[PDB]
Amino acid sequence: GDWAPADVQAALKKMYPTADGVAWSHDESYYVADFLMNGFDTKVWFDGQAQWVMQQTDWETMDEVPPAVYNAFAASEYSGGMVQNVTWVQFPKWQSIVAVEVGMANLQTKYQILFTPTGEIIRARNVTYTYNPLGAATFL
Repeated sequence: GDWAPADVQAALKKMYPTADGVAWSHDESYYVADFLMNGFDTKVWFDGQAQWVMQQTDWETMDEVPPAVYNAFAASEYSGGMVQNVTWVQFPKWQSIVAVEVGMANLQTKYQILFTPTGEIIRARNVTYTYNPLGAATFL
């Protein structure tokens, strides 16, 4: 039926038997489940074959990142900004990523910086005019 097919809903319930209050959306080629896990917003992307391809945990603050990531962020140019989002991005077959979004002193400008868990910067982008910067197009 609507929003998410039965096998996708079943695949989420298998990963997370206690997930509830789920909100489903569509993100290009994927179904996205949004739900709470232990008080953290969690999103899981499923393809048409009900295989999970990304998960994001909304950490909200730098409090949750590895020290190496905190230190690397603090040492970077981007530390002059206000941290507006911190996301732990996981994948079934690739290394995890800490995605940090900052807003700069003069307001409109937003950057997204992708760190490995040991604090190496792998990519940074001006996302000011990007609609869904943590969406599938960024990572998949």
